[PDB]
Amino acid sequence: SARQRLQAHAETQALRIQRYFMDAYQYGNGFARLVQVLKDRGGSDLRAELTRQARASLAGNPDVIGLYLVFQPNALDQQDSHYLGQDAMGSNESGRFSLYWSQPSPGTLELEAMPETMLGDTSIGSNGAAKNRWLTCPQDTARTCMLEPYLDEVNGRQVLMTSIALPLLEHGKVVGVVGLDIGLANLQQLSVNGRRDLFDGQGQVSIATAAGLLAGNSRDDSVLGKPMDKSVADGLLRVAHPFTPIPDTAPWQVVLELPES
Repeated sequence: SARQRLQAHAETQALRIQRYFMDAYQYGNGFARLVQVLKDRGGSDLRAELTRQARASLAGNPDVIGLYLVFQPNALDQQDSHYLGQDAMGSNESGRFSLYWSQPSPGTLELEAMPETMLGDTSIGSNGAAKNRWLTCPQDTARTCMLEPYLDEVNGRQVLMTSIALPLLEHGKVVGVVGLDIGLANLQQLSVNGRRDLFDGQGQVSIATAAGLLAGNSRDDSVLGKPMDKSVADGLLRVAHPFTPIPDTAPWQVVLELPES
């Protein structure tokens, strides 16, 4: 009937949001391939080159608010002791290559060497997952991870975000992690842009994660990152269509709501 017609629209929006995530995923693998080939060929000045390439990679994608590249201790070049505290080369206090580039707005990139305390913070954050799951998930599973929306701390700023974490593997061994941070403000704009397209804006559009959290909701801004309303008001029919942000992960879904008329 008319519900099959609203479901047909939800499938349209689901493929559009999936294209957004998959393009970021493919873009991250491109940088990961560059990292691996830079590591596999060695040479001098590698850490400074990786830091420069990481910035140019993040600068080349205004849809991404953060890019982290964390290697295991001495996994990058077996010379962590040669780079103690040189944050300008992506190395933290222990010489480990733990680099994070931030892009709070397109074209504004901030450099940061993440300390070992941040890489080991096993305390539980807002979403019920550990604060360092953005790094430990791909390390412990040797596979890519689509992380649930969490509120991160970036230079004194609380940023609500999800992450695409790619593991860098050598013979099945995770030597490092590449990650792309996608702010939920961008996902909120996708739900608002989806609302406008939905029959000229009489309804609402929400993006739900694999755990039921709201990564986007065109109606209220202050509910991002929390469980989606299991119930539903009347006069509007709620349809959903799933989509997969990265290959082989639990699917998210686009939630449409619309008056019957």
